[PDB]
Amino acid sequence: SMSVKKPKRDDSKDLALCSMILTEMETHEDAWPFLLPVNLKLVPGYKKVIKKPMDFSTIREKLSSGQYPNLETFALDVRLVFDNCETFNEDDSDIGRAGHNMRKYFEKKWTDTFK
Repeated sequence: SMSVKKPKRDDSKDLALCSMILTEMETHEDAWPFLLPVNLKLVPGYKKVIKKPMDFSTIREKLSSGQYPNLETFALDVRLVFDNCETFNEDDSDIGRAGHNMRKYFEKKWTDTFK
């Protein structure tokens, strides 16, 4: 409350550390469905169904230009990528499997870097 704060957790390295995580997600062999925005002209249904499209290149641009206020808003966009994937793709598909694998990979790096 006013003039009453918990001890200040050091967030000075968060930007660099999210960048590192995103580099590792970019370079994963199963990243290919997530590297670029889904082409809304060429994929029937996507535009209407997926209200908030997100991909790794869009996160990278947001990160590089100070559009993440804190590390939680960064995690929310990464999770959005996988939530969108699960919304549009069957689990038993190459893309559906890729999304599950990448979400696991991310959540471990997230816990190990910050928790």
